[PDB]
Amino acid sequence: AQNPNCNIMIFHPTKEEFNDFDKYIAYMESQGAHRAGLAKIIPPKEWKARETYDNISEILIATPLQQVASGRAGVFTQYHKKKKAMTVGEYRHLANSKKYQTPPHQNFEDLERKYWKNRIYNSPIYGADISGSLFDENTKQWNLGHLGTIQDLLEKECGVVIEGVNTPYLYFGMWKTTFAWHTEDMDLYSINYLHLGEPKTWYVVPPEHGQRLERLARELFPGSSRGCGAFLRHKVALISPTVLKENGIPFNRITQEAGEFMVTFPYGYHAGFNHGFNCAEAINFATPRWIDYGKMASQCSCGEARVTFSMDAFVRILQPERYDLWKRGQ
Amino acid sequence: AQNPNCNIMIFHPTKEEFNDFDKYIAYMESQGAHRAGLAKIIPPKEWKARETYDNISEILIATPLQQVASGRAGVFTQYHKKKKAMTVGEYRHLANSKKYQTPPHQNFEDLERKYWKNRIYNSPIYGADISGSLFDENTKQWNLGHLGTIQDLLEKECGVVIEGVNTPYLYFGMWKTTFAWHTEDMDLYSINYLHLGEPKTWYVVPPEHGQRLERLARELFPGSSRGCGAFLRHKVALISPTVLKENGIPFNRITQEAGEFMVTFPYGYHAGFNHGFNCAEAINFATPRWIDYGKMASQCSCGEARVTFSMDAFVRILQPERYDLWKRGQ
Ligand SMILES: O=C(CCCc1ccccc1)Nc1cnccc1C(=O)O
Ligand SMILES: O=C(CCCc1ccccc1)Nc1cnccc1C(=O)O
Ligand SMILES: [Fe+2]
Ligand SMILES: [Fe+2]
Ligand SMILES: [Zn+2]
Ligand SMILES: [Zn+2]
Repeated sequence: AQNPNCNIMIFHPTKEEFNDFDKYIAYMESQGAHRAGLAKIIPPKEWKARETYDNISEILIATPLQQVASGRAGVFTQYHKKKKAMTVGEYRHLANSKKYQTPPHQNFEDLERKYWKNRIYNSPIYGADISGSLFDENTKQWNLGHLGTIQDLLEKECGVVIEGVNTPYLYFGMWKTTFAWHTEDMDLYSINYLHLGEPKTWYVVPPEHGQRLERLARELFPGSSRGCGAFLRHKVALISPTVLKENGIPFNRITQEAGEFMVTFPYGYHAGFNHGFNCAEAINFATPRWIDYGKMASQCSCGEARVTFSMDAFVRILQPERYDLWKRGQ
Repeated sequence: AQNPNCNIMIFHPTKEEFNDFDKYIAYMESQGAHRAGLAKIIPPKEWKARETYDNISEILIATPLQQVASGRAGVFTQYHKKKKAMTVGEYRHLANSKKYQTPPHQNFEDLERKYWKNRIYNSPIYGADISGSLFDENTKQWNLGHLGTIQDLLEKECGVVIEGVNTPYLYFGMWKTTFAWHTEDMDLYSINYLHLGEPKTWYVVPPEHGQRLERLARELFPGSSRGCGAFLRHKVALISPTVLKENGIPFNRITQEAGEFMVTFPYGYHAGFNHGFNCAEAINFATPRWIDYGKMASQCSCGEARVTFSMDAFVRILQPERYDLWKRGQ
């Protein structure tokens, strides 16, 4: 068994190795990368996502989300309050303002301490889930807008043609903007490229221990748990590394910097925060190894969790028994 | 299963919890601490090993050992060259001299980098394995000179009375002084208290993965491996964290500071280095759970490894089949 401690692995593909996405994901897994639930990939020195980021101020964030916290410092829920549209130029200026800017800090460790101590007392604004891409059309390797689709993977493995098209999303962040504990829709993989700006810190639980996190979550958020058997799908629940330690939940942490890829693996619970103004791009993907996770994925049928048009087909084909109840749920 | 990632756990016993050594070791293990191979224990704020360290300059280091390296930066062997006796006062002055002092550095991470890059190009002097204790006679808790003996544990578990008496050892360190990869004699536990001075960085492999380290060691030190089936017992072999990563060996690292205890668990391979002038005290101990490790411990019978008077009895009772060949070995 490779990577039995489930450590987060960091990869440095050569230009040649960076030419076949599926092959390299399979290679990473042959080294046990998936057992951590998250891997970092540093692209070849000669590679670039696009020429410059000089002309991105005019992107619209149609619905910025103010992330409002309830609970205690290390155990809280966050709800998203919709705000008026703003351009990325306006957003960046807001992120850099005295009210929202990254505070003085010694290092990543000091900033993490400040995040968990102080996060709940501020309400940062997140420009999340914006359909689009910042990869140059001519970028041929690891272009998140040119990956093979989940629908084609499911067709290749199961011999069934289905509707749907999955495309990338942009995320414009500032200090304290947060992603709550979750696995991907249908326990898919995700790939995240940090285009520019300040770092993003990640926490992850190994897939083999995901049910331990779920059990702790039910204990820590009893109301939410009664409401929905898969409430973590709502992406509202935060639990600090201190609280995870106290409860013996195995986990790992790593900081992603601009120019680096992170891949999350099937059923790898993850959460994190942004250090300051930044922009990331992400998309879900699948491999043959995902199919069995897709079949076993928990579903929110309470109506809260956002269902994409594409997920109908995944549930319909992989989870026919669950399909009706899930459908009437939302 | 507690601590399935085999993370090094840090404990903060209260004064009340610090009153029963065996009980607290058992508690730590009930939380899965042993799976890492190493745990840190921070004593209660009210506890002290002794009043001051003002009067320790007159301790004699009868045989200081100059640690001379051969091999490459990340894979080397060290031999111990005997030097003339010196007092701890003289040793401390040598450790603080321009030739031997800790170099300027940003943090522990920068110093670790410097250690592994530069260790082989210098020959620091180690005052190791000095029989004695710096615990005050009146220190009633976690006094390493007042622990129950291995001989009494073996008697309590196996009903056999044996000769021998195990006592503590002092270690006077300076920058770059090194302990090579090893498990304890008879795969016993050890406890190490850092009395004073600069830190000690530890690396450890989880006991469940010890044979992976051994296999890599045989590959990296082929000559030594041919010479002795348990050559790591010689305590001469160093392998850097970079090399361990490259070869997929699961391991963890932690830095011990003055006033802190480290416990190594049965068959937990460990290695490390001192940051600067310091003084540690250590002793081996046993629990009921050790007996089965004692029975399976590998032995050096090539004559190189130092056998204590006490180990005869352990091998004689726990490994009667191996006893003859081991005895003629040394
Ligand atoms: O889920 C999110 C943003 C939150 C989406 C959401 C949740 C609830 C309500 C509205 C929007 N973001 C990520 C997820 N997984 C990995 C990384 C991120 C990220 O923010 O870079
Ligand atoms: O083994 C040693 C010192 C080397 C003993 C030795 C080896 C070979 C030849 C002479 C002396 N030291 C430790 C072992 N295990 C944990 C910690 C230490 C330590 O130096 O604090
Ligand atoms: Fe995600
Ligand atoms: Fe040791
Ligand atoms: Zn729900
Ligand atoms: Zn030997």
